[PDB]
Amino acid sequence: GSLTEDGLSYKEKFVVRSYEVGSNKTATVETIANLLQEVGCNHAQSVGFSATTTTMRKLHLIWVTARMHIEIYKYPAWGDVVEIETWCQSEGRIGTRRDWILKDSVTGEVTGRATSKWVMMNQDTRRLQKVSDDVRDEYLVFCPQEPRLAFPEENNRSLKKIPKLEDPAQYSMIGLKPRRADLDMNQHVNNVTYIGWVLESIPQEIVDTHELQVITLDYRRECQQDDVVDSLTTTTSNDSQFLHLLRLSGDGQEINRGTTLWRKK
Amino acid sequence: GSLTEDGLSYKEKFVVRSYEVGSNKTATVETIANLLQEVGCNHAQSVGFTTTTMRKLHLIWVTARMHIEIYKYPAWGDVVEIETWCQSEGRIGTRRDWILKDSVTGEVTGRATSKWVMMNQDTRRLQKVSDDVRDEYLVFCPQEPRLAFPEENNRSLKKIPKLEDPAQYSMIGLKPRRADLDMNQHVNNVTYIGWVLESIPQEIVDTHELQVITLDYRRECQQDDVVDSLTTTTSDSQFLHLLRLSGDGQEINRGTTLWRKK
Ligand SMILES: CCC(=O)N1CCC[C@@H](NS(C)(=O)=O)C1
Ligand SMILES: CCC(=O)N1CCC[C@@H](NS(C)(=O)=O)C1
Repeated sequence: GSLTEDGLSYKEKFVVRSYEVGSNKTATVETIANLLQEVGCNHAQSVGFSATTTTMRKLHLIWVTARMHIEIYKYPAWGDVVEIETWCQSEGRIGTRRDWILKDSVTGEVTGRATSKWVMMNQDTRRLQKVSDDVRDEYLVFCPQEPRLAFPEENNRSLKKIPKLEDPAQYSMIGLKPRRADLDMNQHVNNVTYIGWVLESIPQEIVDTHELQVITLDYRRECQQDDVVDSLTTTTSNDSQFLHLLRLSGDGQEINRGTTLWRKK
Repeated sequence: GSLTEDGLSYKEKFVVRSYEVGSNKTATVETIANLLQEVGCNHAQSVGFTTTTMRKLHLIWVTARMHIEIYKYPAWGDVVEIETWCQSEGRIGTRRDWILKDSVTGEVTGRATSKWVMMNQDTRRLQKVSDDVRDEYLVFCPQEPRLAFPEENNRSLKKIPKLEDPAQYSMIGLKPRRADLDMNQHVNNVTYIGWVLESIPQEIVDTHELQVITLDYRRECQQDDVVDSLTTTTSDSQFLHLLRLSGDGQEINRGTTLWRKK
């Protein structure tokens, strides 16, 4: 991979691997979400980040995900090359936004697209805070000045409010605990694992007869290595829509809430 | 990746990814085990293969044993070149070996070996392969032996005992998710390595590096099954492992790990 000519976005090509595909012999949405994380990490590395600045490291501040939104038109098959282009943009003092465009390396067509909202937070106290001016100036030079949105549409599904699932849930998957493969280099549960846990309560029949088109997922609380998650799903509907809820199997503390959209194969 | 000049082995280079490394910023043993599966898949695809003729008789190649020895784990961003090849183990089964190297220095940073047996996909009955099938794949194997672990009296061929109750350490209630399944909906052989290492104490992981792992495969775990992971120290640090069904206690896996101080 490498930064584009203007140095305001990053491109990388990925060959789809054998262990990365599902029952349809195409890449899973978790493989796609992993590739977005990977291309986003290399974009930060290419412009000197580790994605903390010198002021963020000084004040013990980190970037955390608040929302993830992914919309797939075609899942790359095993062996196919997929080119992902990523870039960042400031959302004022709310935080940053990172967008992605997935393309076919042979045809050049857009086969998917993603967007995510990141927030500023003290790494120790877990207290969210607004982006200060001194931090904002350190990264604004790596972002396009004119808006560049992957989801620009007047009424897009990436900005809608997600409601809280009411008990009893139509479907559920109970007793989900993360393993060392679910943790990252800093021992925190990878954001991709939550997508896998959300989709564990989707019935097998829906998976076997439908393809996942959209997934919007709001991140409320981080799950610890020693925590246990409960995954809840309810149908809210040609197409199939679902409401999702991840919560601690004990107290019932909410960690995630989301929505999925599926279409007939 | 591509087949070597003689077409009797396959080479492929992999760049280590951000989500593939552990706490020490080097690739995990499960990432390594995934890369071996990937390079082995592409070697079969490069010579047209899953296998041939045995498709009508309903026969599949299944793992009986996996043995991996790592000297250095590639860091995040480092390129690692893996060379794989197959060989006939008479009529007991087939064997696949791997050599992991540093793309910059060219030194061997790890090596693996595995024994594959052949069974009916439906009845799951282990059986030796016919001479008609033991000829269709020999043209893709070196005729003279080429072993990754040649040493007389080595770790890859030793008998693994069964762990006695009570186990020193355990991790219970381990269920596979859709990410743990492959294209055919079976739990991929790499997940068992992750489950085996779940009963290793966190202190051992934080203060040691995994040097060797020998794992014998006895029974496949279904999507709706629950696994119990058991571990006992048998001593560097050596361990005895046992995966079994949460209910009846049916053995699915048994193994041994060896760890060195960082
Ligand atoms: C290429 C890296 C970059 O421009 N940035 C911009 C500011 C946020 C960081 N990115 S993030 C955590 O994905 O929002 C670093
Ligand atoms: C390049 C492919 C190849 O040589 N073979 C030989 C027979 C066993 C198969 N390999 S396997 C399943 O990994 O044991 C396919």
